[PDB]
Amino acid sequence: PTETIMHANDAIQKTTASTRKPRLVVMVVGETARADHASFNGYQRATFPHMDKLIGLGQVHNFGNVTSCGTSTAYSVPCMFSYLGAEKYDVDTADYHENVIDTLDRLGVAILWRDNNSDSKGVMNRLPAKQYQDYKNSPLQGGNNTICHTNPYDECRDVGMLVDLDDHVKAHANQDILIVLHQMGNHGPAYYKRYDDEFAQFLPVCTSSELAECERQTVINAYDNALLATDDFLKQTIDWLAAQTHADTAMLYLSDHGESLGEKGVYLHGMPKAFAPKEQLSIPALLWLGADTPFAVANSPTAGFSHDAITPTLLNLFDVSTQATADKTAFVNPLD
Ligand SMILES: [Zn+2]
Repeated sequence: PTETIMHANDAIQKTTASTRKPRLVVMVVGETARADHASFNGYQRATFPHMDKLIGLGQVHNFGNVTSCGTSTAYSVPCMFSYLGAEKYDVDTADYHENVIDTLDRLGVAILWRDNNSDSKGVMNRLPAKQYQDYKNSPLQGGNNTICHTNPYDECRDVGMLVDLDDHVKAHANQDILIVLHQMGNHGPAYYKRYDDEFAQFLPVCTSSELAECERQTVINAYDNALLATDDFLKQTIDWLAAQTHADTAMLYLSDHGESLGEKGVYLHGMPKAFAPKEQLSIPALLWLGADTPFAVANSPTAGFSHDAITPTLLNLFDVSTQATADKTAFVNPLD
């Protein structure tokens, strides 16, 4: 209790940014997006038009139906960055452990967490305050997001987290960089507020929080429109990374959990993972790698990928060697 449980005391970077090309990784933490409403997973609608074309051109890898560790934000987000797998993870004691962010920051990787969701759910607690930035509010309301007044709800948009991101990179031009963007995404129940008018293409839309009152299709339409906005956001995120040429880049996207959309009377999420509908545990996962990338996409295990692959992935992306993630399954193979 009075001091933290360590996992990566043996963590060593095999190569550092002073002996090789620096690495710049953006980790997008999604929200409520589920795998089967992704067009690149066989969904009848084109919910991810930009990603669909990048996948069909071989720019982005799709990891299929990935399993989340849990069915809520408060549960999953700490576990996504944990050294403990979903089966040994305890949400009530997550703060007692060092996480992969702690490790990376300790080894000298420049961490920046921008949040248009809620907060980092404890993950960022040991790091200096300035490394966590609130993007849920405009500055007047004490935030940092300059893209809020684009809609009648004055809700801050995810694309606002991409503004002035160059300044952080220029500040740490000599070292490895990890930027976590915590997305508002498909947060319900008011899906119709999650996207600007630009993406209101699936009509008509349920413009109410009473999801069980609306006809199911109108709720789905809103949900799918919010996916469109996320797809666009990921596209602009990839475009930004592609503009960074003096570094090896990577964009990793995973939703924190899926969503029930009226299946057998179940709405929203948060159902206990033991008997939760599989929709709440089914999430999309995408990887984008920059030009002349040193990294390789890992083979898919027969059981499929899960949230447990994130921490070994982030470590492999920064050449970190530790017995906390020796033989574990990652999205990206470990480099020599
Ligand atoms: Zn969530």
